[PDB]
Amino acid sequence: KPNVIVILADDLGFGDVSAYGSTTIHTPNIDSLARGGVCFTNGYATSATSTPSRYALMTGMYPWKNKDAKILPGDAPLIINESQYTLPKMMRECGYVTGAIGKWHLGMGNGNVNWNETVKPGAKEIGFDYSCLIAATNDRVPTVYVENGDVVGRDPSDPIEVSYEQNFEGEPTAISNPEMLKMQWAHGHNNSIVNGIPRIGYMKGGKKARWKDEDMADYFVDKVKNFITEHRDSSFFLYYGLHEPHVPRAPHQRFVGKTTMGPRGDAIVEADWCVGELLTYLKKEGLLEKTLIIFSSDNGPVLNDGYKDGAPELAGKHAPAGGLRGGKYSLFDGGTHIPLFVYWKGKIQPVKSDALVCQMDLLASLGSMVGATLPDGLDSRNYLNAFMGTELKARENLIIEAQGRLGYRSGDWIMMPPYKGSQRNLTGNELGNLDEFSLFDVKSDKGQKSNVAGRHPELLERLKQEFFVQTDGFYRSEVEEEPLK
Ligand SMILES: O=S(=O)(O)OC[C@H]1O[C@@H](O)[C@H](O)[C@@H](O)[C@H]1O
Ligand SMILES: [Ca+2]
Repeated sequence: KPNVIVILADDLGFGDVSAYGSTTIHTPNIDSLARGGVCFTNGYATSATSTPSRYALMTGMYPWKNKDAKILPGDAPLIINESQYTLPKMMRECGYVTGAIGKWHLGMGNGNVNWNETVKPGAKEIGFDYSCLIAATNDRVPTVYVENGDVVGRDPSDPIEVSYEQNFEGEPTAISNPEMLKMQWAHGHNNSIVNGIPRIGYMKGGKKARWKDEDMADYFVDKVKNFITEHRDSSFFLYYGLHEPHVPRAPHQRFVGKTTMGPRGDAIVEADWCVGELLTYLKKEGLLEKTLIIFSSDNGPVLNDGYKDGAPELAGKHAPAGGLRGGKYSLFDGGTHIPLFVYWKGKIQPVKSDALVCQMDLLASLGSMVGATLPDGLDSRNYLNAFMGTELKARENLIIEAQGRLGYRSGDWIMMPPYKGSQRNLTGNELGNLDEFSLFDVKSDKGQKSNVAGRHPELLERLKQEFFVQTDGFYRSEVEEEPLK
């Protein structure tokens, strides 16, 4: 029973840490988990977007088995059943105090959230004893903190209303009042304005509750330190959802100019500082040697994701997906293949593993560690030994997902079905919409340059058979292209 901390960054690409040898960014605090722990070269989220990757981590279920597991608005209902087995529920029944701090994006309420009372079901009802959260994303209304289902700084004399349907009569928008903007929108992100930054969706009221983006990193770090100190004498499971480098990239003043890459780079150094502050505080509390730390990212990277923040102009030679094709929103490997480090000081011996592992496996793997009785019916597989770096093999195969489109990794091979859709979305990311069943040897062709399906017809038919069996009932040959907000 060590403490367990799952740290998720938000769109942090395979090439957005220096752990794998990048010359174009420096993430020393994050790299210390990688070098001093298990550094996974073949670590995966299930999905190339937030809500589905986070759903798979929390439930141990493939998210494409839930029709609601896609990018959620801030007023979306909770997509996990109140009765369903979850990572925090398991840890709690095995003697842990549970906390979720930072990004949520799994939904809250039952479709008519009153932001002025306790919002249920939420984190509390899926097994987090403590929560202090962003409902959806830092670019989505409501721009407030939700602590155990209550909006921080709410006020009956300035009540909060949210709509993703239309503006509140009388309320300024990015379009009505462009003079109020300190950051320009590039596409979407042109509804309500908060702290000079235009957002997705419309918000009225709660002047007191409205967050300040530049102090968000510090506010969650302080909630994390409060949680650790409150529970230092107990076994705790903390889910720490960093907002960086998700748009808007408005990091604290002290991080501005730390990089050559504008707000995007500066937000990554902000996240690295949060990780450094966590490690420092664990050392201070004397907990480092009894705390298992898992660091990862919900999905692959993106430069321009809706704001004129200089990300494409100032990227220079920086390859955020570190040589992988695509990125956020892509069915190519850069969508799901993310940094993944597992660290336990004095227990795990430093290792670089090529084991095919997925965030979805943490529920069954941690379950094995703490002696859980798992229900039947989870996708989550027990690979505890691979996660501890004791064994260098885990999965033979993994399904990957990009906004409802599915593909297949099996050993050194990726099979992508063909899908009708755009080559790129407005971000410039390649979506992985190909015209034929394609096959990539990712041992030799890391960057998925070449569809070699033609010279491997036997292997292709087999990978198609296995993919159809695992996805039947969920796989859709035609998937609606969801517009960026
Ligand atoms: O990391 S995620 O939460 O999946 O990102 C969600 C994205 O949704 C898109 O509609 C917006 O254009 C992006 O700016 C971003 O907010
Ligand atoms: Ca994300």
